[PDB]
Amino acid sequence: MNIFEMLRIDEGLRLKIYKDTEGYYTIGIGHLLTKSPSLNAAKSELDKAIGRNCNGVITKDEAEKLFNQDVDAAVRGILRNAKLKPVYDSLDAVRRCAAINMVFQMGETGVAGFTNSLRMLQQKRWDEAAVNLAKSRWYNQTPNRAKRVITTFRTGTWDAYKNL
Ligand SMILES: Cc1ccc(I)cc1
Ligand SMILES: [Ca+2]
Repeated sequence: MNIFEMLRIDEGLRLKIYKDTEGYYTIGIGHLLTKSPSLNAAKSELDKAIGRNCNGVITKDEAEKLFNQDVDAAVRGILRNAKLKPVYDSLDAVRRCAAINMVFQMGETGVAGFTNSLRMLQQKRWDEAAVNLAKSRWYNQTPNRAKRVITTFRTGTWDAYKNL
């Protein structure tokens, strides 16, 4: 597929504010609104993001536009990061999608502990990288999604997403 199809499978689509797997207010195709426990704070973030008063509900077009912005922000964060860019540029197109997927889910700060995984990926030691990537809170907390992403890094194919 492509990064949009991959993340749409992993994140789903919901048009009303929901909570992600960590309990944080989210909307659309996995768009984090806030880590605050305040629903009103999440609603304010939503209105700011969409540019109108939504009271917690968006259209599919709005969800898809937010998603495009979020994917682009993940790519640009990789390209501006001196640690991530060299690894990203060493990867083929399918594995670059796996990298964007992780940055979309965890952000640049969430991936900061993956330094050894990043080195193994740049060295193209795929099985070793796959084992190392699984030794993570990420894998333990979202194992099905992590297994799909790890299989993508291990094989360089879309097999985990076609199988699903
Ligand atoms: C975990 C991870 C972070 C950034 C890249 I580029 C690849 C893998
Ligand atoms: Ca999961």
